[PDB]
Amino acid sequence: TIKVGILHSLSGTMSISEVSLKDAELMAIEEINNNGGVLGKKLEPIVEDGASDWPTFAEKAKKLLQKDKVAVIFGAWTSASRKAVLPVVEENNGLLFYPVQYEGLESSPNIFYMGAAPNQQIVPAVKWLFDNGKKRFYLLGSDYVFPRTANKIIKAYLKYLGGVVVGEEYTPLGHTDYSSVINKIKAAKPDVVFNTLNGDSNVAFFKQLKDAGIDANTLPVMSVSIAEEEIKGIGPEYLKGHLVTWNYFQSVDTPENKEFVEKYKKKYGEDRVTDDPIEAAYIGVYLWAKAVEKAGSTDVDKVREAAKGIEFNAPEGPVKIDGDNQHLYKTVRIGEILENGQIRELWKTNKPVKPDPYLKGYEWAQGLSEQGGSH
Amino acid sequence: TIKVGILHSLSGTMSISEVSLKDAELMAIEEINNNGGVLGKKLEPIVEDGASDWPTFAEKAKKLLQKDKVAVIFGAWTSASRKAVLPVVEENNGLLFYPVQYEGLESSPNIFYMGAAPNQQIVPAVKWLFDNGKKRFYLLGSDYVFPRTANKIIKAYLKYLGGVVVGEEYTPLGHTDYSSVINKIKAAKPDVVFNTLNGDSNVAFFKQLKDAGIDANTLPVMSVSIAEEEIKGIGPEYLKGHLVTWNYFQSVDTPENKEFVEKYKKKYGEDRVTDDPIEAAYIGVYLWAKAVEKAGSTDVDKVREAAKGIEFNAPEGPVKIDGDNQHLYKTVRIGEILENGQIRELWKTNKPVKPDPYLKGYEWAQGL
Ligand SMILES: [Br-]
Repeated sequence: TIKVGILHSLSGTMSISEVSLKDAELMAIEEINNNGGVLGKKLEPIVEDGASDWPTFAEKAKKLLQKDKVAVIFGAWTSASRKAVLPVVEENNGLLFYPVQYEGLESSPNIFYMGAAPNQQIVPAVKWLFDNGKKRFYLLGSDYVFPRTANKIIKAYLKYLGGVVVGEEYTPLGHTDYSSVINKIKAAKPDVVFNTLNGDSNVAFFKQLKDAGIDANTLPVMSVSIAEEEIKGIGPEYLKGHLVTWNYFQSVDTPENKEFVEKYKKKYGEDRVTDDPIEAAYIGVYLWAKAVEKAGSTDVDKVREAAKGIEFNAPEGPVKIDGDNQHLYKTVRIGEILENGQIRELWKTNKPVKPDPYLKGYEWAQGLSEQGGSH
Repeated sequence: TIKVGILHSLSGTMSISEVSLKDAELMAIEEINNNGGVLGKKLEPIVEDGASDWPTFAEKAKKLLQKDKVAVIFGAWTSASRKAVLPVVEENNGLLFYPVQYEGLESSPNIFYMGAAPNQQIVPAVKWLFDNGKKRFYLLGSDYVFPRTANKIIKAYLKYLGGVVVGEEYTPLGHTDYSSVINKIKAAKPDVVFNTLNGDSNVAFFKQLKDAGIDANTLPVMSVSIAEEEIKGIGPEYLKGHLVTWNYFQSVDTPENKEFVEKYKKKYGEDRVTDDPIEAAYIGVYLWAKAVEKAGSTDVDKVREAAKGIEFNAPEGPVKIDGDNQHLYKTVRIGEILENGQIRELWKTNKPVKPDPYLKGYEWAQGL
């Protein structure tokens, strides 16, 4: 067999988000094994709990690479967990397939990024909001590197467009008391809240937000780290009318997505939903396996070379590994949450967008990463 | 902190059943930590994947006890996984809290059994079926020790009652092709199927059973290893009208269960269900913590002594650790599956039943 690692938060504040990623990866593995496996071998998943603990993510990655001798690790969600795994896969010349939207400003040669780069999510989210009258942003997120960097990007883009930030607050991951933040929002009276909270902190915020008398008609919240899965956990009654930006919705009308959702529901239950992180985790297993097949080997250097330019008929639409940076070409979509927790798409790119993690195509994003070179 | 082990199948054919037990144990741990913890320390869970693989369960139990140095392990489902963990906890003098119904005929001093003993599930299931006109049983289960031992018990009891078995078939865990079994069932024309399939084999069987044109009125299926969680995974449209026997349903009307179901849905989502193994997993964390608090130590020998007789107002009703065998006194309930996957209770005992894993109160069970 060919052993593959699965490294996700199965416990802790992030487990609301990451458990269904392990499910999506195992489904793709089961599908590939039933079709004859890879290089004549079956895939054997080694599942490890990251426990929403970034030191634990690092030690588990070291064990999977050095002890279990996996060929690849599928996992991580928070950029804190990814950046904890980054030195491990780089030092061991391992591979991490990372399925979660994030802040960009990174391009490890040992990470394949299946989630949105900022030009494929956060940046067009701001532009669409601005173009639709939202000028005064209130920034709320969790206190770690992704929301801090995301809000750094958002402020620079808002300065370019002509908008302002009238509030900025951070809470530790797993925080549950949002009355103080909500009271500040009530006083500031912003046009929109841009929400970068991650994990089950979102359960507490959106419940306390509605209980405080605020609904989506009075103050829309645009979220980038929750989707259909978390919406079902929080409760669609607390999210109806609020906004998300992703590359994929369960409601996407493609033949590929129709098959994907039925298969996911057939395996895990008719009540189960799919969303963008779930799609990216499923995509990531298929793309890695396709690179191994093309390379004729699980050797990381050979897999890295073969993965350049590989395409996939993904549920969201056509995707492709960008050889420049090991990110994915993805379609951008913005939608509003429906009463049943599904997304009604309001806007999208007419084609997949090339990933641009360092925002090289955005003239206003010059000194954001502070890193030298051509990136 | 006090490290505790969680050892369940988070991958493989058993994960349909066991992942929610990890959710239940983690919720109880969080509740206990928010009430000041245990002996002044918070509980730190170490979650390990058993991978529906009994050799993996044994190795993970060894790591949890020897390297992580946990004070207890909550986990296992299949009697194959429990019996692979059994020698590890005995050799290391560890403790396993095991929350799943099983065949009995076992009483490890290093295992606390929160799921039903056979006198608390399988045995009354047969008697109620027999007393309601089912005389010709067709037995179908997964090919390992629990369904084989359970069917041995069922055959002994049916011979005592005056019933007969007109069929008995086993499929390996994870089996998905039930056309042959269903064809044999169609030819045997049994009164009832007694289902001991475990894991996502149940998904394929019940779907193919309905698509073969067999409804619950024409042929009721009594199951002992699936409940509300698996019913939602399979789809209630295939289970509507079929039967189960447990000690708990989500629909149980007690004040404690109203609180339990509300808290479970509040943490994990309003669509999530509870069932008997989920309750037992939640029960086991609280009962272990109470034994530690009473003993004033996590030392296994002291915890074992303090646990004798400890009560708990469980969502299902009053329970208690039987000092004779470290099993739980539990109420017996039989119910039918509704259109929404919930259970309508048809019958129950008026009081919790003392656990009797060796069936010493049944003279027909002498030679097992
Ligand atoms: Br899990």
